[PDB]
Amino acid sequence: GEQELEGLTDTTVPKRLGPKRANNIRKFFGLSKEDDVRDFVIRREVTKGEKTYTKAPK
RNA sequence: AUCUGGUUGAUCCUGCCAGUAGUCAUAUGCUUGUCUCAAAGAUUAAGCCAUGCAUGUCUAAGUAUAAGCAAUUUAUACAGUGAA
Repeated sequence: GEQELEGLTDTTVPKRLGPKRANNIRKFFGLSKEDDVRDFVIRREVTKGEKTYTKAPK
């Protein structure tokens, strides 16, 4: 409507997982046919102590 | 491959009732030191049941971004192990 809601209209929770199938990635970026996809994959970083690692899907 | 006691004052018979041994055949009574081997809720009620267990499973080789761990390092797709 017109007014705002304190917990329901203000925040934005981000999604948990990007795409995995190769054609299903090119849909998400709108890339063309002749483009390599394996340089266009979302990566997630995680660190315990001082070890910055990288999770990335197969 | 065997027989003995009992009918009459006495004797020969027909005849059955005691006796006598066996049982991987069950209980029961009094006793009971050793080695080996061992059945065991069938009979009566295929009656009733407290609690716990008895069916789950992975290799180099179907699916891992665990906000798992190991970090260890050639590896920017992923590659070690590995819950759900």
